[PDB]
Amino acid sequence: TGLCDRFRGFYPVVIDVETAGFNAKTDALLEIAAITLKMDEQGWLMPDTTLHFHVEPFVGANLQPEALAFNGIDPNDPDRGAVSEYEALHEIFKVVRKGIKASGCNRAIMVAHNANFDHSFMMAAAERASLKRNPFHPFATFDTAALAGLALGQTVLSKACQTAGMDFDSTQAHSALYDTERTAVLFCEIVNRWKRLGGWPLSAAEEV
DNA sequence: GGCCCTCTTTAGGGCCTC
Ligand SMILES: [Mg+2]
Ligand SMILES: [Mg+2]
Repeated sequence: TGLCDRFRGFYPVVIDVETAGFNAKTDALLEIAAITLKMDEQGWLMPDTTLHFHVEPFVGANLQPEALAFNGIDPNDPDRGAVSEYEALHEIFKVVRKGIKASGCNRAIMVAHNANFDHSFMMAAAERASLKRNPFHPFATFDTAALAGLALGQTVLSKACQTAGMDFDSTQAHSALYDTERTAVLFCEIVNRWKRLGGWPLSAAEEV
């Protein structure tokens, strides 16, 4: 009934990033939010700790106008409250390592919607920032797009949430914190629903 | 931004991770 037993020792952390393009190697990371998860005594999954950072474009970063048009971020607004990629990820890594330790897990796995996108940008930023002992799995992810495909027959984040009976506000979409929060609730609902229907634990699946 | 589909090509709009 513990978090460490649910995903073979992986500590699931929900991540959403905002960027200045689709190229993780060359395009700026502009924003990141992280949500750790916890399991109660009954084995139900729910959000734990929330982190959120506005990120300064790394020196020499490429910025695509169409991306900025999409996410509405102005990297030149001085009142952004932006910090370096190093600062943002160092704090996220610290909180995640603390969570891994306390929960008895072995390492973290990124939960994200179309997770390869966020995973690729996180790894790139961590490499640029020279961060060491990255607690995230270097290639495995929990993609909520695929999970929603299974659980709900939908792959688009907004539609998956709506289909799951969740609230989803289009006026708040495409903002990092809101997207991460909805993705975390969606992941938790998918996992909890599997348990409600008797698919987990495996002993329950074997009944009748 | 650009590939893809089609009620296509002398084009528009869906895609839905930025
Ligand atoms: Mg996203
Ligand atoms: Mg987003």
